Amino acid sequence: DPTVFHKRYLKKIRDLGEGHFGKVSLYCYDPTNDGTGEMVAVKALKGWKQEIDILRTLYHEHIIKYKGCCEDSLQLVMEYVPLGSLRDYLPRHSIGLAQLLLFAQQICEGMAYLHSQHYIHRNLAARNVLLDNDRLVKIGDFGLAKAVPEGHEYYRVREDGDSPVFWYAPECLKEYKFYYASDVWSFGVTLYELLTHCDSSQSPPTKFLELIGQGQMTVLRLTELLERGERLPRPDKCPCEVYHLMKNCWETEASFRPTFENLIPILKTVHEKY
Ligand SMILES: Cc1ccccc1-n1cc(-c2ccn(C)n2)c2[nH]nc(N)c2c1=O
Repeated sequence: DPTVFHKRYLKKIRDLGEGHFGKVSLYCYDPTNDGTGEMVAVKALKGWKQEIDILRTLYHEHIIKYKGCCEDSLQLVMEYVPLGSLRDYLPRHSIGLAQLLLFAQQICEGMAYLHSQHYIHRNLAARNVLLDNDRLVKIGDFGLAKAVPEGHEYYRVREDGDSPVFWYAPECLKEYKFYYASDVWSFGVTLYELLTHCDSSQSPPTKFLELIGQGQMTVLRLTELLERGERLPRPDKCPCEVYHLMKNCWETEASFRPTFENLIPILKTVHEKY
């Protein structure tokens, strides 16, 4: 059985990031001592194992590949995505706009599948969308991902620690209810990030805080500003056609947002424009 990795052949290289509930690091796995073995990403895990059992059930060219784990409180071993998050990639190479859209499209394709499998990612951001060799997109960090019980469209989570609250839809901040349609929202927020090339002095949190005037009175107020109808600016050089698409993902009422199913053909249509 290949999905069992032996702690005795994982020599580490460097840390990679902080994931949700786990630190992540690059490892070289050589169980045959042939002198090269294989390259993998390992997430040191702290119901805290849920990332594992979800990712294990998913097979898709835009979701990060589950390779197996590691035991002695345990450790997720994933396919290695060489180029890291777009959050770091974008602000450091200039990219075409058509290219920015083709990435958006790909995240929809993965997300559509995720949802078709009855999961919510709960964490979709430029941070957590990784690039491989051919510039193919892979959705990562399933730290917050959740099973949606069959029969229902949402799922209630009372947060313990940090939440990407600036990527979340009202229903989530307001009521702690996450629908499939909440991932669509976040996808909208991501799409903005893409088109701001993740410039940090353009990021969602810096923008939303300007709109107000920090503190723990923020989430109440941010709910109130999203609820009054205010949104992120139209990124510079971002076309109307696109900014509308985002705005649609940002419908206040979840039942009004488009689905990932629908987003796919619409994005192919628009990527084709340029
Ligand atoms: C998505 C995420 C969230 C949180 C923490 C780590 C990652 N993360 C980061 C990378 C990475 C960082 C730098 N580089 C060059 N690559 C990576 N590569 N391959 C993977 N599976 C993965 C990965 O999960």
